[PDB]
Amino acid sequence: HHWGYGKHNGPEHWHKDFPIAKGERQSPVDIDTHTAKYDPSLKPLSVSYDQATSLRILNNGHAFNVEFDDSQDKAVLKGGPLDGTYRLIQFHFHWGSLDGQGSEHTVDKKKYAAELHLVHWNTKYGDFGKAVQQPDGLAVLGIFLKVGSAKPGLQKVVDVLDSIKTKGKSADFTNFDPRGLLPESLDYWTYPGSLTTPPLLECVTWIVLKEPISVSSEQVLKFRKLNFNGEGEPEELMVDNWRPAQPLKNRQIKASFK
Ligand SMILES: [Zn+2]
Repeated sequence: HHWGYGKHNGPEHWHKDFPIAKGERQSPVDIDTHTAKYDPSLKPLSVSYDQATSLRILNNGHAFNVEFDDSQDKAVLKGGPLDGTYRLIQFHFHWGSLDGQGSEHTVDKKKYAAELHLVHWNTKYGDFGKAVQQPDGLAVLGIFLKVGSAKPGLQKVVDVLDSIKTKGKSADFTNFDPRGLLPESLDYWTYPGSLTTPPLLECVTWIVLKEPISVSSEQVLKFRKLNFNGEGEPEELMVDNWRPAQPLKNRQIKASFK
């Protein structure tokens, strides 16, 4: 009876195994754009993905992760609210059963069809495993998806999903360029928070881009053909794998722009 997104194992249950679920710095949150203070001391965000090397894509039973070879200094996030340099290890998405929901963060209560999370670890902690033991171990770039025009650079991901339909399936996934998932502007909001899945550790500097990317209805429909279950188990579509907004608890949200 492991955690999931269903009625009996979903977000409202997670606190029993992971009491930090009711902690002081839980994610996601609703971003009240009217209360985010423009911090003119925030430096330009630097997203440097030109040497990124993807390895594999995996259905982990909750989402699918595109994992990177992070053994060298190759795909780094720095600047903005961050001290030091953070290295890309994986990205994944959260999405809905319908276009009207799916994002974890919300913007003045608005939900997007999906949300991309590019997960980076603070290089001063040596690797991901030790970084998640630190309150500033991770920096996650969050990007909203809306349904409209297709995102051409997403199509390579969409096309491999049929090979990882069920929990535990993985495939080789090399030479994927995550620059093709980024919107024009790097305007963002930033706040301190957590992983949005168990173990819900409070190690994340969140950097949520204001500008969504557009994906096609057909692209997100293919996400919704994935399965939460393993092969040879009853089929449960992987949809609505998002945690809802959590209490802000007097954290503050900063803005990179006016
Ligand atoms: Zn996520």
